[PDB]
Amino acid sequence: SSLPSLRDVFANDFRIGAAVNPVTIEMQKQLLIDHVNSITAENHMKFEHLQPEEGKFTFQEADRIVDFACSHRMAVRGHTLVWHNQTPDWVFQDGQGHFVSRDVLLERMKCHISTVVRRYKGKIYCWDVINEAVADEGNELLRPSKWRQIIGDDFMEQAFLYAYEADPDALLFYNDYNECFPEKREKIFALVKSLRDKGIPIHGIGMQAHWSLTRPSLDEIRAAIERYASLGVVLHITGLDVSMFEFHDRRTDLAAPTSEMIERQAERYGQIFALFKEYRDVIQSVTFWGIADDHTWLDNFPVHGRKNWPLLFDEQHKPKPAFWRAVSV
Ligand SMILES: O[C@@H]1[C@@H](O)[C@H](O[C@@H]2CO[C@H](F)[C@H](O)[C@H]2O)OC[C@H]1O
Repeated sequence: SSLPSLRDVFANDFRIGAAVNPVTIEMQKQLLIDHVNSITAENHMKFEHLQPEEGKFTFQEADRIVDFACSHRMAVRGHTLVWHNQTPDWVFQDGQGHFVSRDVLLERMKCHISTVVRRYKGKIYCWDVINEAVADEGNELLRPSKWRQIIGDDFMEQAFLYAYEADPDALLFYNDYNECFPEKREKIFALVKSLRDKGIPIHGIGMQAHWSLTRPSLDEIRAAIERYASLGVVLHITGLDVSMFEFHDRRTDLAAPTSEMIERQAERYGQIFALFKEYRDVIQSVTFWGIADDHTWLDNFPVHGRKNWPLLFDEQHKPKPAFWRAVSV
C-alpha cells in the first residue's frame, strides 16, 4: 500500500509492461493491476497458438489476455506475426509434403496477418511483425528460415506492408535479442535502415533485453540505444529480464541466489533504469518478460529444469532489492 507503483514512478518516461498468459494473469493478478499499464502475450499470439491448422483460428486465450488488459486500462503489444520459431509445419508445406512456392507462402502470410491484426485493430496499438530475423552468429546478415528460403530476402518487407494494410494506425516493430552486442547491433541497424530507405512501414525497433548481470555493458546499451534512435524509429524494451547466470554458467544445483547475486542484480537494475530514464525521449515502453520470480521462462532456458530469479519481485510477490533501486533512479 505504501509501495510505489512502477507505472506511476515512470509515468513521464515510458509505459511499464509484463508478458502474461491466462494462467499467470490469475496467479499474478494483483501485481499486474498495481504496477503495469502494458501487456504482452508471452505465447498465445504466436502463429502456432493462433492458427494451429490452416483455417483453424484459436483466438480464445489471446482474447482473455486482451479482455484483461482493456478492463484495466492497459495497452497491449502484439507478439508476434512472422518468426522462425513456434510456427506450424503446414505453413510451408503442400498436401504432398513438399515446400510451397513464394506466391503461396505470401498469401498464407497475408491471410494470417490480415485475420489476426484485423481482429484486434483498435485494441492492440503495436505489433512485433518480424521476430529475430538477423543472424545471432557468423558473418551473414540473416538467420536461415523457411520464410526466407521459400519467399526470398524481401519476405520482411512483405510482412510489414501486409500488417500496415490490415491496420495502418498500428506501430510496426522489428524485434530482436542480443541487440546490444556491437556486431549484431550493426546488422540490426543495417537491416532496419535499408527497409526504411525503401519506405517500408517499420516504425520501431524492439530491444528484447534478455540480459545478464555482466552482459551487455552499460556502454554497449547506451551505444545501441543511440544507434537505433538515430534511425528515427521508436524504441521499446520488450522482454527485459536480468538472469542470475551468464551464458557459460549452466549450473543446475543452485537452490537460491547468493546474496552477492541479489546485490549485484539490484545494482544492475538501478543502472539500467537510470540509463532508460536518461533516454526517455526515444524509449516509450519497458516490458519485462514476466513480473515476479514465480514465473519465468529462464527456469528452463537455456538449461531445462533449474531455477532463475530475474525480475523485480520474488516468488512471494514481494519487492526485491532490485525493485528499490529501479524505482529510485
Ligand atoms: O515460454 C517461452 C516464452 O517465454 C519465450 O518467449 C520468447 C522469449 O524470448 C523472446 F522474448 C522471444 O521473442 C519470445 O517470444 O519463448 C518460447 C516459450 O517456450
